[PDB]
Amino acid sequence: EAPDYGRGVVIMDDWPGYDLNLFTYPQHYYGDLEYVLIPHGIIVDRIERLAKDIMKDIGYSDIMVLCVLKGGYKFCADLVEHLKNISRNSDRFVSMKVDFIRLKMQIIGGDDLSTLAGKNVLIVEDVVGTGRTMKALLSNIEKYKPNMIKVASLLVKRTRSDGFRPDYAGFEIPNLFVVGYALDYNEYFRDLNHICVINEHGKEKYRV
Amino acid sequence: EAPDYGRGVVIMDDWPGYDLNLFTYPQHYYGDLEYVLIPHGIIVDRIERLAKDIMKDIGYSDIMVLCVLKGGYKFCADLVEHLKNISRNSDRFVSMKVDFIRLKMQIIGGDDLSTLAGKNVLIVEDVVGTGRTMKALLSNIEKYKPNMIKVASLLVKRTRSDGFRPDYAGFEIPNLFVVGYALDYNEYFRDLNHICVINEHGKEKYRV
Amino acid sequence: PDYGRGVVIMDDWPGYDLNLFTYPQHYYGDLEYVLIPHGIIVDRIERLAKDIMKDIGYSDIMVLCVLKGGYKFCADLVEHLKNISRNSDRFVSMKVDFIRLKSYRNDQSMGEMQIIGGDDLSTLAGKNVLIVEDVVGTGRTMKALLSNIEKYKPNMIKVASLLVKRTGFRPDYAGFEIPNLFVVGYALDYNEYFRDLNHICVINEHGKEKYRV
Amino acid sequence: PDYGRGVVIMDDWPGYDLNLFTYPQHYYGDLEYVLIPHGIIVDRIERLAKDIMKDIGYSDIMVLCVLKGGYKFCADLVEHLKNISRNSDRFVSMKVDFIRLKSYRNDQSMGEMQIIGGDDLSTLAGKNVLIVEDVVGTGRTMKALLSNIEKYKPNMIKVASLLVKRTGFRPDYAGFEIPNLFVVGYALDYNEYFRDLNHICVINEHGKEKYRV
Ligand SMILES: Nc1nc2c(ncn2[C@@H]2O[C@H](COP(=O)(O)O)[C@@H](O)[C@H]2O)c(=O)[nH]1
Ligand SMILES: Nc1nc2c(ncn2[C@@H]2O[C@H](COP(=O)(O)O)[C@@H](O)[C@H]2O)c(=O)[nH]1
Ligand SMILES: Nc1nc2c(ncn2[C@@H]2O[C@H](COP(=O)(O)O)[C@@H](O)[C@H]2O)c(=O)[nH]1
Ligand SMILES: Nc1nc2c(ncn2[C@@H]2O[C@H](COP(=O)(O)O)[C@@H](O)[C@H]2O)c(=O)[nH]1
Ligand SMILES: [Ca+2]
Ligand SMILES: [Ca+2]
Ligand SMILES: [Ca+2]
Ligand SMILES: [Ca+2]
Ligand SMILES: [Ca+2]
Ligand SMILES: [Ca+2]
Ligand SMILES: [Ca+2]
Ligand SMILES: [Ca+2]
Repeated sequence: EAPDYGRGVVIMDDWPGYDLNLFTYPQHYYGDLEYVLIPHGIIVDRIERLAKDIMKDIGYSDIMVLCVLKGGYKFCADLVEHLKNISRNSDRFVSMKVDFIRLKMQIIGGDDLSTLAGKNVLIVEDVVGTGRTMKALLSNIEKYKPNMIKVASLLVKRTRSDGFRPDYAGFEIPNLFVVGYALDYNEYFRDLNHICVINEHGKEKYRV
Repeated sequence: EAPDYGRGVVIMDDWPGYDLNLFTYPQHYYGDLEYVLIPHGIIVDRIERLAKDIMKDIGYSDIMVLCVLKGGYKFCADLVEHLKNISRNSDRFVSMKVDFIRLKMQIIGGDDLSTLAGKNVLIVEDVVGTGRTMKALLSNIEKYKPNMIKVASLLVKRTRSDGFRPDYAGFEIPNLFVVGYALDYNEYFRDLNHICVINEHGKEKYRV
Repeated sequence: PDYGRGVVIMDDWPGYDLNLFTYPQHYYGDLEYVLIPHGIIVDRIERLAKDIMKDIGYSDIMVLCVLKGGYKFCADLVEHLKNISRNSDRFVSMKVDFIRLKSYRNDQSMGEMQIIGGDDLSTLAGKNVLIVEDVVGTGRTMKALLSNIEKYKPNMIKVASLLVKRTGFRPDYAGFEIPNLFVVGYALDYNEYFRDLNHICVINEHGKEKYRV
Repeated sequence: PDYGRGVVIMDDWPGYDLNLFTYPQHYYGDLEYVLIPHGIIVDRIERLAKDIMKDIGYSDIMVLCVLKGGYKFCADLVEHLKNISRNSDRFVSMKVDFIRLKSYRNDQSMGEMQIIGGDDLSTLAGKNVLIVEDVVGTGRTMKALLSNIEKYKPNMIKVASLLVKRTGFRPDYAGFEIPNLFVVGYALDYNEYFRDLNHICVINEHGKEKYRV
């Protein structure tokens, strides 16, 4: 069968990744990372395609971007930049507003979400693991009666049968733990450019 | 006298700005903007210098970046990228953590700010007008006893004698109202790339 | 008003202070001020690309880069055209070529121009040609090049120049209209120096002497 | 292990599916798959620049771009070197030149190489030269170029090549070590097409026929 492109870029279980010594990375993490799972540049290239897909699907009306902090911030900043790039340099434009929330399910911060009523909402999230977080978030947002909700997740783990399938998925990754590109381990590694797998040394060094 | 470079790039009262027809911008704002005050690219060039200055001053230890949402998000994303660029491509590196707050003074969202105790905090803000907001914020953050607090503001208006002087200031602008580069008018114009002065048509079109 | 002139930089433009920006450390003390920051050049190129795509989209174009000074403007203009072509419903299919110009006088004092490098320019017959150049001064260089290319019977020739001096030749696409000053940076040189400078700048007397031939 | 080989792309590398990325619409249906996405090329160039700065920082270098295929790798490598030079305490002072190579056989079947364009290469005497090239195949081109430059007595010559094929010549700086396949994109061409393609790709049989000479 032809691929299901809705899965995003498929990173296989036997993917060895890229060797950190061949790329640049924050020097304070020297010795703390095992390998590069997804280089920064491939993330940006993939986001270019997602932005084009999103514009096709929901560019016909205003978009309310809802960033899921903190891990979503880089994917949201870059995705928004790509959408902006289209709205100014092509024939196709979309008015965007942006908001930011943190999840505890309690939603922390953000505007009064009654402002979402009748609007097209694009949730921007870092990674789907079990899918429980996204299912709960959708259930909470749906109560404000937006016109539609789309979920973009940079990463989706391959696991279970009760997963969550985002509308826009960057990469489908093995069921392992990832950091970088704003994703953290105990608040560290958000400043790392590439998505990486930490090594055992890093796991202990940054342990709480 | 030689210039006070702490003022940042000085945009004079008689600055005519740049004509929108010579640049790109979100097409949904066609007819809604008067002129470009500060092109996107000059903002990025200035941030490059600020990042270098910040690394000189406080790169010697970990930096806790505190983004003042929503208007600070683009300046914070770009400033962080420039700091990251230094931490990976030069000889000088700094570990950064990031957090996000909204101001109401109540601080909305963010981590437990007791985690700021004994740390070096870099507040990242969009624009200083009267300076009241930054003075109040500093007074609130100081109560958690960080080791030091630095304030980066992209813009500072030239006004009063009781102003606030940020540690890092991008541009000193005339005392007028600005949007773009995440700065809004009634939630609009955050997706505009350049910092602009809205025209009378835009003021009415987007009025609440 | 006349947008064909591009961004107008006025004679009393004081420019930007180097101390507020980053620049090559090896040129500290050689430059007087920034005439045009790197970032505004990129912003302006974005619009030139959009303008070019409006005029010649859905066609094949041969981009002809005038080395050496044109290389940075050409690389960036081409990237912006590529951007539109993959991210919008308009494209240009691009080929690229590179030429260097050497102007001289013959035995009766007639100006001649040798075109160095490049493909066999007979390959331009019936093609759409976009010349990409750094700066128009007197305009003599672009007038000579145009007549050289025109003899191969291209379908059309358009000229993009990053800078045009106020003193003439009018390019189809002009980034900035600048005072009549010698400028360097963004690949533009003084005696092969300063091409690695990011911002378009004016050099001081120390820089003029230090890098003199 | 041997990091001098660069990023190793294996023979059973399936590449990336074009349908998951953006690319020039005019090439839809001409390409089989993405061998190396644009973004990983940029990431790798970042590290090559850092490596080069470690080896030759605080010195003057002449960057020698091998046109046409080298232009994109050279523009981007140079931008990354410029980045370090203004944002760190190490710099290289750079000049740039451009050459095109034409290989032929003489009347006794000896391989010759004409160097087209460029400065008078006598100006390389005592200089540090960084050659920037797109791809090493058999290595014959780089061996010929090196011996041509060496006769002008430069202080040193280093070679950066974006791609090196497994089949030899070993550049000082190599981006990626690739299977022995014909590749295009990132300025690399097939019969002058595909230079405007963003990603390094392998073309299909339709593309091979359509753009044949
Ligand atoms: N940084 C990081 N966050 C993760 C990872 N896996 C899941 N998360 C985050 O953990 C939370 C739980 O995910 P869930 O299992 O509900 O899909 C979500 O906020 C998700 O984004 C991971 O590997 N790294
Ligand atoms: N978007 C936008 N925000 C502004 C402008 N001037 C001040 N602000 C914001 O208004 C608040 C009040 O500023 P203050 O007068 O206390 O310095 C701060 O959040 C400041 O960033 C402006 O011109 N545009
Ligand atoms: N680097 C540099 N080149 C210039 C400047 N002015 C003119 N040129 C170059 O000098 C040559 C002669 O320009 P023309 O007078 O024929 O327009 C052209 O190649 C033009 O691009 C300048 O200020 N700086
Ligand atoms: N566009 C393209 N050029 C190639 C490829 N392989 C080799 N070349 C170019 O072909 C010429 C001969 O390579 P050589 O065999 O001498 O290493 C060189 O200019 C080299 O850069 C390829 O796969 N694609
Ligand atoms: Ca999350
Ligand atoms: Ca987390
Ligand atoms: Ca503010
Ligand atoms: Ca506001
Ligand atoms: Ca020229
Ligand atoms: Ca010159
Ligand atoms: Ca070659
Ligand atoms: Ca070729």
